[PDB]
Amino acid sequence: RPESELIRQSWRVVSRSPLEHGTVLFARLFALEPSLLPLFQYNGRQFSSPEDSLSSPEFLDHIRKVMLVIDAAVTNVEDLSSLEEYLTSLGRKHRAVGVRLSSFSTVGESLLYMLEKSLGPDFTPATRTAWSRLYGAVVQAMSRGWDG
Ligand code: HEM
Repeated sequence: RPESELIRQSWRVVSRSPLEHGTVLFARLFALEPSLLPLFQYNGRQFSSPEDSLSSPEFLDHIRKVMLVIDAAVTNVEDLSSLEEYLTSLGRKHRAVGVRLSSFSTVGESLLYMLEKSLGPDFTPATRTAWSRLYGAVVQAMSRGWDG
């Protein structure tokens, strides 16, 4: 594909400092949907403010986990059906922790925001479109974990 290379090339810049970049993604995420903050429950406690999450080693570990699943999608960009069962089960996990499937649309916007801000003029509309397709396929797979 042409899109496959556009994804690989755009990811390279970001994939080298995944915590820095996933930090932008999650900052944006809570700026858009602060009601996601309480779903990150470590040691029984609730983060009061978005900046509280950034001091949590467990939260930051989660950023790294997210960037690793995205990296798996990129690796597998030419065929994502091989991640389907992994992703379905990832979906069920998130259903279990209280995430509503609709919140994954905000996550997608947050990803696109992060890529836009890292790539600047290199985030062409074809790059956006390609990422939107890839993320969309990921969430389709995950959505099976919420009962189809
Ligand atoms: C609204 C967005 C999200 C919320 C509120 C959320 C919350 C959580 C929570 C509470 C856990 C369990 C605690 C932990 O391991 O940190 C978890 C695990 C995880 N999340 Fe997320 N998450 C979100 C989005 C994502 C996305 C977009 C990905 C990947 C693309 C992701 C990947 C993971 C992985 C890999 C784990 C470990 C799952 C396991 O135990 O096997 N999460 N998430």
